[PDB]
Amino acid sequence: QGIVEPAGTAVEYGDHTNIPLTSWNANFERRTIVRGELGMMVGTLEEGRASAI
Amino acid sequence: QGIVEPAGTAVEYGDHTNIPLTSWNANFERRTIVRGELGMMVGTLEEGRASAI
Repeated sequence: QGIVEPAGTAVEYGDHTNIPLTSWNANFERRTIVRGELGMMVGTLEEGRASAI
Repeated sequence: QGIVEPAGTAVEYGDHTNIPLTSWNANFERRTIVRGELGMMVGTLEEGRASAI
């Protein structure tokens, strides 16, 4: 994601006075993706024994 | 600018008595050109103030 951030300020008027100017400054932000995992395993005898209950 | 300076004179007339001739001789003169400059500067705020009076 990005940002804009404008800038600038004014002065009093004059015929031969210099000219003030404005600008801006953009920035960016980042986030990180995290992954997880989980598994399982069943045996033949334990599966049959657990079915008794 | 130039000048011509013509020349010639009469000899009195007669048949078979030659023909006088005329001529000229030119000269020239030169001069130099001089140029000058002048300007003005008017501001927007200055212009309006003068228009009041």
